[PDB]
Amino acid sequence: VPLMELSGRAPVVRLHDIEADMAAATDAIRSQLTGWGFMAAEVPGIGERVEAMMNEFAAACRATGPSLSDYAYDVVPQLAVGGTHGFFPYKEFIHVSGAMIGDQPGAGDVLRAFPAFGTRAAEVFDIAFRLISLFGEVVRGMMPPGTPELDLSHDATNLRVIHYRHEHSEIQMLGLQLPPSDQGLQYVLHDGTWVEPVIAGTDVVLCNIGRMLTSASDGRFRPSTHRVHTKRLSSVLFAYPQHKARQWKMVDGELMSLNATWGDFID
Ligand SMILES: [Fe+3]
Repeated sequence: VPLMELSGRAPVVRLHDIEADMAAATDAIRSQLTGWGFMAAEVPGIGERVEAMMNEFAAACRATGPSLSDYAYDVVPQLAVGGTHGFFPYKEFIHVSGAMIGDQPGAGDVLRAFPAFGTRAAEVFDIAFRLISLFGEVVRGMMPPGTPELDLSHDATNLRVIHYRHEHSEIQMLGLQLPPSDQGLQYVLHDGTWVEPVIAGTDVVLCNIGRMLTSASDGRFRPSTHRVHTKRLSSVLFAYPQHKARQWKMVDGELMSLNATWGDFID
């Protein structure tokens, strides 16, 4: 599979100027979506923050006194309506929701138990949520007039950090792939060929179209299908809108309110 270099070629988006640098990157991001099926940006300094977060997650996975499995999803307070945050034992991973970061109460306990990882995760979540909301604005701008705003939900969005890891797409609105520890993540282009983005040890983030956005754009934007082919740690933000909100679609240029919710879409 051919390597796809992105350092130096993708638009540069600086941590202390996210909103403005994304505006300037709009045209380039649009052409990525049209020409590749996924989007990319270089965020100087993101790589060291993500690597520190991932390395500390890896240490937490082996910690025993207070284990990470003390915060398995089935023993963590969950929202009445919503997804499932907490730890997922074994290939083993955690979902850090925006609700969890705000302790919505006891749900934040995994972060108080491992505050070094948890501080980094909250930091990366906030950067990633700002970035992915602006990627969402770019995609919206490519859609017909009258397209509602994506309205990504802070509390429902979650950051997944994976330890120890087939063709798949993501179910949510948008995914933000953060620089993984190792090469291996691959994407299919519009022509059906596979490329392997160079993102390990880099400041490059990838933005995925998820199946919810495919649905809301009635097919205009295909899901960013990808796979992982190893020879290890990775993290990605999954952004969804409010679970209880009604679905919508832009069919042939007209806004189209459905009776099912975004939470129904997942199930
Ligand atoms: Fe994925």
